[PDB]
Amino acid sequence: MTTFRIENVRIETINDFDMVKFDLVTDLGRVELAEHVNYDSEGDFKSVEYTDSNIRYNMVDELCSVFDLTDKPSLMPAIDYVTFAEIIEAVEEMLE
Repeated sequence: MTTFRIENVRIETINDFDMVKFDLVTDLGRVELAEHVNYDSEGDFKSVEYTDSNIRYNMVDELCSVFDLTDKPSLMPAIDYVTFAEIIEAVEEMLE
């Protein structure tokens, strides 16, 4: 599996609400991604959305463009092959 790291993490407010923009850096290149951010009742960061996630629904070709998709079973979806959960979990680590 293509390993990754998260770089250039900044939180901007886009389209009247808050998204984290970051670079997904693998040995095969880097792409800018953007995902919505959740906060606790106090306005402090709580989580990065993984469900109504902008990446899973609008930036999969971007996400996959740095992963080596050969060796993926054809019948397994690209979004499930790449370590998308691990990616979201790493962005959350950068934001605490």
